[PDB]
Amino acid sequence: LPNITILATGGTIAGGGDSATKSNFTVGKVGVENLVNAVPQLKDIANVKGEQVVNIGSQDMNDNVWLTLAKKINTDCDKTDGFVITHGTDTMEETAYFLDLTVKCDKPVVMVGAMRPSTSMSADGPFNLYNAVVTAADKASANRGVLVVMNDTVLDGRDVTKTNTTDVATFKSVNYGPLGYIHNGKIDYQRTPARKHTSDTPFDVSKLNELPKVGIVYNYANASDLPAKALVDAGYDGIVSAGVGNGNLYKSVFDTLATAAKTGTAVVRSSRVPTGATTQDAEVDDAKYGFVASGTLNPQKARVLLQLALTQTKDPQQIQQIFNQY
Amino acid sequence: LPNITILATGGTIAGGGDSATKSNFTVGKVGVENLVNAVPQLKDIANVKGEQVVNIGSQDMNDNVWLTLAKKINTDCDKTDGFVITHGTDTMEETAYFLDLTVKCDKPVVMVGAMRPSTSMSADGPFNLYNAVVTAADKASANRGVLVVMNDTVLDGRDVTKTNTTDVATFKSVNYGPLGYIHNGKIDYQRTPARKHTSDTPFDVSKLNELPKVGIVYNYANASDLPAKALVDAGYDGIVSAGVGNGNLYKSVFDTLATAAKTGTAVVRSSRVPTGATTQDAEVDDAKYGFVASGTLNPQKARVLLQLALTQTKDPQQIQQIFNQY
Amino acid sequence: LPNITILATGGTIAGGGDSATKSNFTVGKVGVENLVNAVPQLKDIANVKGEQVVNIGSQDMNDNVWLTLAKKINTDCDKTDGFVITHGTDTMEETAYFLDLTVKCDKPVVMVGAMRPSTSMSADGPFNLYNAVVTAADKASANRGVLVVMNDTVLDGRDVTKTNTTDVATFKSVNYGPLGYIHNGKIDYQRTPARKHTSDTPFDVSKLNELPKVGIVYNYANASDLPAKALVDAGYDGIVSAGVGNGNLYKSVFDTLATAAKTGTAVVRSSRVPTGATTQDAEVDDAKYGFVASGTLNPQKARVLLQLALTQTKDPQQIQQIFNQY
Amino acid sequence: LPNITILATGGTIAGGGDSATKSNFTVGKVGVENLVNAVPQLKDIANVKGEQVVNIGSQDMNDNVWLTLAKKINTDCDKTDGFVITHGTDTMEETAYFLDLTVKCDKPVVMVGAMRPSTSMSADGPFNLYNAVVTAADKASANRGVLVVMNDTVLDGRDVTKTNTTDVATFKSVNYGPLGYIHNGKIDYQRTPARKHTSDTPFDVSKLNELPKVGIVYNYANASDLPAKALVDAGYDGIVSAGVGNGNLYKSVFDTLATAAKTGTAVVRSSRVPTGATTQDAEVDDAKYGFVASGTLNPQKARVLLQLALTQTKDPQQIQQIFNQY
Ligand SMILES: N[C@@H](CC(=O)O)C(=O)O
Ligand SMILES: N[C@@H](CC(=O)O)C(=O)O
Ligand SMILES: N[C@@H](CC(=O)O)C(=O)O
Ligand SMILES: N[C@@H](CC(=O)O)C(=O)O
Repeated sequence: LPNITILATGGTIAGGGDSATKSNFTVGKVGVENLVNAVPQLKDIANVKGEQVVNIGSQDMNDNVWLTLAKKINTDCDKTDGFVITHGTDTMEETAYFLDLTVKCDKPVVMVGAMRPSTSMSADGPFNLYNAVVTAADKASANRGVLVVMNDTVLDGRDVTKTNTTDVATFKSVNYGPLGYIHNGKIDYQRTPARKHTSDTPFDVSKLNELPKVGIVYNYANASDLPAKALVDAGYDGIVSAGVGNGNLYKSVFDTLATAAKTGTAVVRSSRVPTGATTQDAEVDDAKYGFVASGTLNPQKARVLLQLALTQTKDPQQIQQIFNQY
Repeated sequence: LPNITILATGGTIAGGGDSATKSNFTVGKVGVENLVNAVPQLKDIANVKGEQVVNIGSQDMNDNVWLTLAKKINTDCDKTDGFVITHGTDTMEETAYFLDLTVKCDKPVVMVGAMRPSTSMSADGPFNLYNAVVTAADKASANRGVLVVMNDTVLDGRDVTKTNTTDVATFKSVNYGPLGYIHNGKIDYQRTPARKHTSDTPFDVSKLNELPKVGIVYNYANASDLPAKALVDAGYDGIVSAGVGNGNLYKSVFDTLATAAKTGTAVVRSSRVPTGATTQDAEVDDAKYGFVASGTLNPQKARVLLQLALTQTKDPQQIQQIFNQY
Repeated sequence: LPNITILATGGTIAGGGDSATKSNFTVGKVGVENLVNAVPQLKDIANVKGEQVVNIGSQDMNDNVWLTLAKKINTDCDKTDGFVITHGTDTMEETAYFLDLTVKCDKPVVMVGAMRPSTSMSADGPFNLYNAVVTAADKASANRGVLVVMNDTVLDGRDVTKTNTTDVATFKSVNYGPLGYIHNGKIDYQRTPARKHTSDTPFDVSKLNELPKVGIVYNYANASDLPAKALVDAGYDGIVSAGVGNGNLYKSVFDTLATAAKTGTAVVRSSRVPTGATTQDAEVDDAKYGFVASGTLNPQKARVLLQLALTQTKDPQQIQQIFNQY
Repeated sequence: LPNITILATGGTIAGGGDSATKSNFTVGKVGVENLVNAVPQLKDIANVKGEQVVNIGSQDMNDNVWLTLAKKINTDCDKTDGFVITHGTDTMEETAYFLDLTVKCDKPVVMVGAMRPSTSMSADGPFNLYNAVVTAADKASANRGVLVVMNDTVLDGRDVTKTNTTDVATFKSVNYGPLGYIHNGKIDYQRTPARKHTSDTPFDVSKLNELPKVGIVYNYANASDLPAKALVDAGYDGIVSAGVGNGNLYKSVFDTLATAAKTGTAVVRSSRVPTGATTQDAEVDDAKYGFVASGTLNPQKARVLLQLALTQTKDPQQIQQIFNQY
């Protein structure tokens, strides 16, 4: 059987409350094999090895945990057959993409969480975990970049996003679709991401101990520019604008970002719209202002790419070429 | 024939570029009957009357235009049979909800825009406009609150949102669905919003010349609290948190908002997740901190309701009862 | 506590296999009590009464079980506070609509199934059943027609349909959306079906012992007319055509049905297309041929309505008025 | 400029009515040139060559047109740079997949239709055609199998399907998603179909003049077996069952097909359910009965594959291996 290493980071997947009727869910609530003893069926498809990296609610996820997982994975690659990462569902789409860009291991790396606390009836965690490990042990899962396995579906780290606040079927690659579907331990792959990932990226955080400073400003009617200004005065390396429609910005916010763009601040235009790309040929002329169009990357994902892009350049033209290849 | 008044506000619906191959679209590009002469078929279903209120790109939409439309509509109610409002698509979901809460006229009020410039081939504006006026002239459209008509569909002002950056089929009530579908001028209504609207709301901006100050902060991994702090120090009346998952906040942002909540700042928790409600029984205990759960209202909509709620109260418990009824 | 009556008819909701890894699922596998003892939390929200009407796999569902459930519910109405009906998921959409047209009880009537056998991990049956009982005990569920509760959602029997073959979140009302969402025992209703149902229908099967004969023919490229012909020669009261696109038919099938239309056979045009209405103003001129357009009803629901319409008429013009009101 | 060959077969893309208010749409209404002169911008992106293969409404599409298009494309391959095929939207999904299996040309082969007659306002034909030609002229479109371009989207012929009866954004690849999105003449490809197609299939209709006989029976509550029986007695090579749920059949239909399976009739199990795969490990045991599971292929696509599979075998075990690779 394959040697599957499980890197735990916390999340609902490893926590409940007190009863099925009601529960006091917070961030976590249990160690590692607890999340191995509960699903005794795993022992049938793999040799699982656990290790608690940290144990928080993804809502508090941050650069350090990211950098750690990245290094941890790069280091253990040769010693194991595939990795499974338990994680909260709130920022799972953010961590998955980061790892997708930094992991240099091409053996399966599957992320998995749970939308219901283990204490609830019909909790999805146990089946999600099973399937995740099944995917990880599957030879065919290799070379597809970081994956996310939820509700019998295999989703790529780039397009995946949480589309619903409570639904167990929340996760979907809203622009390009899933890569495969799972049935009784069997996976039918019919897709694989085109953009370069993992071992094929220039990014390598092996020696980094911290990442650039990137913030996200939001756009709406009568929007205030203070948040934008705040991040500027506070000296931030880059800023992702969650624009309205196709990457548009409210006057105020536009000016502030237009100026900061001069000062030498990396500005990427993304959109609050859940689906579709922020194209370069629209209302705004990024060429003149130095803005970068995020494409199909949403605000929180465009950030991930801006940080890494900044670890290697500050030229809007370069950063933009990056946003067109990863 | 019914007397349909058209209140123009600009938007792509009234603008193009230069050619079909390429165009220099900005915010607007044409007056009022231009948007009446182009679709000569209107004269067959109604007596259209135009009036340019303003002419901007919804990306710059703001409180004043809102307050104006509100007053304009309340005033003209008795003189016309229904209203049609041309508007940009970028913040259409924001203006529609505001009017839904303030218009005291129960005669049809339909909003409509266009995802393609009139200069492009297969431009959707002309058909959207037609259908909008058809809906407005339809007796059955009355008493359903403010509507939005795009791609042969009739959507309510509350649930409607832009789900795609370029698709002509972008607008969808993502939580509860459309109210009716249009076919050859005929509408099949099978739904009507349950929450109280228009004439049944306590809100009345007749005498207001400005609205409270509400800003939106965004949540992601390693989120910064500066934007939140900025809006606080700048003395804002309320703040809507675009949280992760079910209304959760990143540590930093949570503290800042938790404190400001004491100071007397109205804090509502919404989510960046495009679908689903931000419930009151989750991780965070709003009772202790004074936060209000937005429900199915997204960030930019929860703002609209916070502003109006503030024009009448600052008690979290009251504001919350409002978020459960409108 | 409410007195909720549970009428069981079988389905996966009441059956598994042998183990979590593998199971030998067929049609059923357990009585009534079992589906009450498994969820001991029910006792806290209601006074449940069981009764096994039948116990098959919905794939074998038929007119008799329908007539029975209808009669059973009508008779029991005054004795209980609400009904829950465990059912298979394959034809649940068909049964749900039938009851929606024939039940003359306006107290809560909720249908519920499960996509995963009770033997699997993360089975969805126990939570569905819970929620279905919460729904049936809720005063606000009355007068909304027959409901279907699956995956924390309350769907009407007319629009609901199975959109996926294996997904637990398979049931959706694809044209008009859900009526409400369930959350920690609480239901947020924001919709209600406009079409007349239950107590407001002319249909009453009290004295019927059998229903008319309606068959469904399918349309594709190079389609054969033999199935259509067979149902004709076999003397069928009506025929629903699962056409391509907007109710279109392949030449062959068209002639056969066009002819049988004269003979006195009730012909309804529906579509194989999952979403949208089959309209009257399209390619085909139903007026000349005597065809009836199904509207948003899919083939299997267009049948339910044709059968009941036939128990009261055979005039295309009247049958069509029926398809426009129910 | 690329030499793009346009093979026309009719459909709405080439027909209207009389006016914008009303039209008498039937099947077609115009030659080839017209669908080139209407869009004078084509001349700037390609050297278009036309040819009218046939001119019907896809509802009447059939094996002959298929065999012809296949042969026509194979023969012309070396003479041109890419093909565009104007087609009706009703059975476009069926034709698209057939070509996907039989075309041995790997240069761009794009299909395209229109949901609105050229006479209506905002007709979608002209922009679809434009984009289809852009797609066919794009070097990156090669080797992706037969494509379908609608509403600014590039869909593969295997997964594509008509999800709505009237919506211009009706075509979607419901299981695996689009391959790319078109934007201002530019295409962002991020996917490509994994299943073998065109030049990598064993199927070659070069010498065939007709295809096997496959029919589709439908499943619902109280279903009749007569249509199944009819296709049997009529001596049909194969039968696709549009089952309920995960390929399940109603008792009656089951026996009939179970028996015909022995007789030597190719029986494939598909589902009426719009999304998801019909799996082999479910209720029914295909191994014992000789049935073949369709996978994600819907009924009308399961037919296309069964016909071609039959041109090379009749062994259930082999036919099944075919459904698992194409
Ligand atoms: N608060 C939890 C939510 C979940 O995982 O379901 C988390 O983000 O880890
Ligand atoms: N920039 C335009 C976009 C559109 O209407 O299509 C607006 O928001 O008005
Ligand atoms: N074949 C079973 C499966 C299920 O219940 O989900 C039925 O339809 O009853
Ligand atoms: N009935 C026509 C309609 C269309 O083309 O869209 C066809 O399928 O060809």
